[PDB]
Amino acid sequence: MKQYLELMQKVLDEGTQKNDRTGTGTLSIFGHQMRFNLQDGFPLVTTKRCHLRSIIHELLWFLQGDTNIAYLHENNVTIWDEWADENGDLGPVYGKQWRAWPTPDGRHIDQITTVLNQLKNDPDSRRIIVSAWNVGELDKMALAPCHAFFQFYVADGKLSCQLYQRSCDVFLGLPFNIASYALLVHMMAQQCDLEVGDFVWTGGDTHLYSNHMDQTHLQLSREPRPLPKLIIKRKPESIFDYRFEDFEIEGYDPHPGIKAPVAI
Amino acid sequence: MKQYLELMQKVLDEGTQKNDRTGTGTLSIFGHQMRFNLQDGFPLVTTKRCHLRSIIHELLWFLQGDTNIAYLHENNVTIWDEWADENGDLGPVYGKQWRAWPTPDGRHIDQITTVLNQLKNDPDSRRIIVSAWNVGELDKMALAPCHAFFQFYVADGKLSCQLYQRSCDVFLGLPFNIASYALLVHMMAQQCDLEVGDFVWTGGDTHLYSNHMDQTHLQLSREPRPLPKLIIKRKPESIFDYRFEDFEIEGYDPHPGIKAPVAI
Ligand SMILES: *C1=[C@@]2(F[C]2N2[C]([C][N]C3=[C][C]=C(C(=O)[N][C]([C][C]C([O])=O)C([O])=O)[C]=[C]3)[C][N]C3=C2C(=O)[N]C([N])=N3)C(=O)[N]C(=O)N1[C]1[C][C]([O])[C]([C]OP([O])([O])=O)O1
Ligand SMILES: *C1=[C@@]2(F[C]2N2[C]([C][N]C3=[C][C]=C(C(=O)[N][C]([C][C]C([O])=O)C([O])=O)[C]=[C]3)[C][N]C3=C2C(=O)[N]C([N])=N3)C(=O)[N]C(=O)N1[C]1[C][C]([O])[C]([C]OP([O])([O])=O)O1
Repeated sequence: MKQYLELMQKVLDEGTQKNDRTGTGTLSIFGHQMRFNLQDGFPLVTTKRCHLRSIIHELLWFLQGDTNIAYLHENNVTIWDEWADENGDLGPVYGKQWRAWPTPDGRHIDQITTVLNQLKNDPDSRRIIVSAWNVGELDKMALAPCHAFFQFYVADGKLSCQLYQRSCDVFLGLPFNIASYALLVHMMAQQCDLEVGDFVWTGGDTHLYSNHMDQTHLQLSREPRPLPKLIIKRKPESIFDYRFEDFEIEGYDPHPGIKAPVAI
Repeated sequence: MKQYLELMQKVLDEGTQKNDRTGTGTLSIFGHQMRFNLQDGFPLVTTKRCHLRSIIHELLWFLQGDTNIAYLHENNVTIWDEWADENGDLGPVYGKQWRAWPTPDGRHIDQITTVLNQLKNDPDSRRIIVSAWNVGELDKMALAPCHAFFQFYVADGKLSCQLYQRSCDVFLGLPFNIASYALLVHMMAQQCDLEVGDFVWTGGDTHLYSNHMDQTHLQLSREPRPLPKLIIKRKPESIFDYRFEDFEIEGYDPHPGIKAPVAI
């Protein structure tokens, strides 16, 4: 998509060489922001084929409050396999944090429910936020949250969401984080009788792994096609009730996929 | 500063009318990002004289993990007066979450110490963060962190910082926020022998309260001046050792101050 492709070119033009945890080495920039008007089309990358199945399944898994890959397996999604223990566990990652952030006083807060309630009774609130960034549990997580905190906003009968992504693998993670947050907005928007507004993505260390440079230049040589269109076929009783099947992406015609290795 | 006045103009030209919590009404935009090269001078508004002493103590108050305005008082700093209790407590706000995030099990994690250790031992790290957004203790705070979450980055011996500000008062709060974090980059940069890099500011709900329309217009017509320069007179032995006397500004020739009511 135009915005995505401009971020890539930005990394290349202004990125500095950095060593990283995975010992692979990156090209990184610090602080970026791009806006996607969800009414223009569904933000699914077209200059490379993306695997929607994996995208959706992962989010349904987040919303369930699950942190074990079994679910992901039953559905043939193996994007998290490498961080998973012998038992399929990832520790208190996203889904636990979103649905049951543990408080110091033996309580547990469901952040999605909270947000949902806020978008309905006090949408002018400047406190409509979900944080995966739970400092008391980071040491028990397979990996610390990449997409760590988000905030909603309603104005003119449109829901907007802004994401603060602390670390971003531009080639592999980014296309995934974008289509995912966008589908979240559409889902929230349906539950609250809002129209879709903007998805604004903000980044922390945004980088290209040193082993994704050729694939990067290949992609860039491609011209984006018209964005797909999301069609939700049902209105479940709760946000927690979507099924893989309620969702339909129309008009998706991307360039051929490009393989690249994930740094572990 | 040019970045600042442009944002002030943007709220006016595009903000949508919102009924806020204070009941004042505000002009609002969702999502904005500005960057400040700390190398080019300290980001202290010059189109209105800023109260540097309030900015400094507030900060030093934070680093101590103090949640009591007592200390703010002794230094004749009244900015947190209206939200404190009869005892002068605000609850586990900023100071408490920076210096002692209460874990579920009874421990406490010192996020500041952690960040120092990370900058000294693992600068390339992508998890260098401090969060004041402790979901479990939000109901205990007088008000929720406006400056929620921030993250440090190191590239080429330079230390950069990025702040996620969920709610922002362009007129009163903003200038205070920008110079407060800048000041921090500076004390961080020095205790860790790095050069200063960029200060990236990202906001959620960014607004101008409707009773600041005048002051805003008054301010929108002055020519920004050159930015001052920060001098750290001494190298304390630890970052919890700064003092007011240690900081000096130079070349701060501001336009005259502007008085404005605070929305409570
Ligand atoms: C981070 C995050 F959280 C991500 N991630 C994870 C996992 N996930 C995934 C994986 C893989 C993939 C793929 O491969 N894709 C492909 C295929 C599809 C199918 O097959 O289905 C395409 O697309 O083509 C996907 C997904 C964990 N880990 C990791 C990740 C990434 O991404 N990368 C890496 N290297 N690793 C998010 O969300 N995002 C992002 O971006 N991230 C990242 C950032 C960095 O780089 C990392 C982390 O680390 P630190 O250190 O920073 O912490 O990652
Ligand atoms: C939020 C925050 F946390 C701010 N803030 C606070 C306090 N601080 C302050 C106050 C006041 C001031 C003034 O006035 N200043 C002046 C003077 C100085 C002397 O005198 O000393 C000038 O500057 O001139 C300052 C400071 C708390 N509260 C509040 C505040 C503000 O600002 N505003 C209001 N209204 N209140 C931060 O940090 N930031 C921000 O921005 N904030 C804000 C945002 C909003 O608006 C609010 C909150 O609400 P929600 O709903 O969102 O939560 O705030």
